[PDB]
Amino acid sequence: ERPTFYRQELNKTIWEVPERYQNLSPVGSGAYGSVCAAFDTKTGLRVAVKKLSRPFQSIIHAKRTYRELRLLKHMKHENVIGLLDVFTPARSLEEFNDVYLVTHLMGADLNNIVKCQKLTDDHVQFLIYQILRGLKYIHSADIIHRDLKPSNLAVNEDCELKILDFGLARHTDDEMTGYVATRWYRAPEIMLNWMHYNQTVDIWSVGCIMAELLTGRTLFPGTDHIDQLKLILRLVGTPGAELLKKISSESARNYIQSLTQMPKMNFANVFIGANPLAVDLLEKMLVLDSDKRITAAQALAHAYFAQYHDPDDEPVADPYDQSFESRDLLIDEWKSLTYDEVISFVPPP
Ligand SMILES: Cc1nnc(-c2ccc(C)c(-c3ccc(C(=O)Nc4cccc(C#N)c4)cc3)c2)o1
Repeated sequence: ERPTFYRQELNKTIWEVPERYQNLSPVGSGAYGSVCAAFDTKTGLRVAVKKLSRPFQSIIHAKRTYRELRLLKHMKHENVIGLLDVFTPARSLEEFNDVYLVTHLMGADLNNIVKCQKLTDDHVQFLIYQILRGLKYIHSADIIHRDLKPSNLAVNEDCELKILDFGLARHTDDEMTGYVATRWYRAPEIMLNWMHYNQTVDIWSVGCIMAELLTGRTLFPGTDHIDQLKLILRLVGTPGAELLKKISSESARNYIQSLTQMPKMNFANVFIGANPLAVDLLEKMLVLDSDKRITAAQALAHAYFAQYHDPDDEPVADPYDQSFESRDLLIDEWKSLTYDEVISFVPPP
């Protein structure tokens, strides 16, 4: 049953959405798509509506649109962005050219929180608990966020948290250059392309975020990739032979070996006054060798979270088939796959 759609121009972009969505108001714009806040009269929810930008413009864009839609349709967890609705005004595959994604409206991110509020140790426990709870879920489906930073973590007035803006495409080189938050939370192996990276890249970002919640300050605010690596090695120590061997990039390996060796610092002397259990956890997250970092499931059982940990309420995700990542398809094939996923969507309760 096709709802009735209505048309409006919001910032020289035409929005064609079902009647249920009212009071559309531009809230953001990028190469990803334009975003509007709206009121969903059907559910009574304040929602964010994203209009994808030229979703089927190239093979790469079509595959990306399919990827984003597949990912959002899968994620069903309190601490992870989920999909309330997806629609298109198209009546057939032949006229299908726009995809609109509907989610909860977020308002505030953790960037806003860290800047404008005093976070007690109890707040840090709760906020980091939820991130790890969501990441246990995401990682259980072999999904890596890759881009966790405070601006990608929405927090409501009750300090309730959702993970959003999954890394879906390489940032440009320019975007990662210089004194920029876009790089400060990245694991060094991914920042410098040391090796085939894994899901603990996300645990590294959690360590950086947790530290910032505790001190109110960026942990590794490098002025460039190399300055940042130096900030990192100063804290955690220069790599040993065992990690060196795992750096498959001969060039990177040769560079790190040029550095004066440095021991890991005392974290109690960096995080002065912090809960000793918070310090212990940071030590387990901020490990250079990604093989040896604590995982999300392991971290949830750490004594730091004794107050919030409930092993019966830390769910894993349904299996997630990402074999499409391996296919080279034509635009029209990606578009048809995307169409199927739009028309098969079932809203949550
Ligand atoms: C991959 C992937 N990971 N997340 C997505 C995704 C998809 C759709 C939406 C709508 C969103 C999304 C959800 C919420 C918001 C949001 O509430 N933005 C915002 C920003 C600033 C102010 C206001 C307000 N009022 C609202 C923006 C975007 C994210 O895709």
